[PDB]
Amino acid sequence: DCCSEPPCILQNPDIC
Repeated sequence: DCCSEPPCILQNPDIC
């Protein structure tokens, strides 16, 4: 998921 996936956390903190 976003919060367990470094690129997502950094690009889209909202999605996290």
